[PDB]
Amino acid sequence: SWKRCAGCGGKIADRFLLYAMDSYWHSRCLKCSSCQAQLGDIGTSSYTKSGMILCRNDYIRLFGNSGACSACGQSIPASELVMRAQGNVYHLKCFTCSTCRNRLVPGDRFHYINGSLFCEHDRPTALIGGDVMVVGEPTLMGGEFGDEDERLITRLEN
Ligand SMILES: [Zn+2]
Ligand SMILES: [Zn+2]
Ligand SMILES: [Zn+2]
Ligand SMILES: [Zn+2]
Repeated sequence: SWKRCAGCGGKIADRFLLYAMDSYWHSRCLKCSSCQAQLGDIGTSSYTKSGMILCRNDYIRLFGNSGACSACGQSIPASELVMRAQGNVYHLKCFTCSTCRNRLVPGDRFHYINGSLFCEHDRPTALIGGDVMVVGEPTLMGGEFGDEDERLITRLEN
């Protein structure tokens, strides 16, 4: 007897199919609730939460830890890369020298005084803060997240 698809209720006669969430699927029937991507082709897993079945990217977007830019105040989505300094997060284009306005990039030396950033050549001696810091590589805003909602997809031959 063929298996029935959890997405459409039809018998699955296809040579290749999917298993995920304890169910069988026509690959075309296992789709992201948000973006309609065919989960079994785009990646190796789905996420279940709040009645939805999501791709990784939409799971991050909808449920990942968003932040806010200390410079401009505006929210940052979990998917965006950010610069970090002194426990704050910044949009890449917000991560600038307060004096000359140069954008700071990984490996740069810089100074931080009360939320103000200064490049190596604008050490704010009058304000001084004297600690030289090194700009780190950007990281994702949402950071690492657990896999509690992740459900791997298995590609099967019938
Ligand atoms: Zn189906
Ligand atoms: Zn999606
Ligand atoms: Zn910003
Ligand atoms: Zn500068």
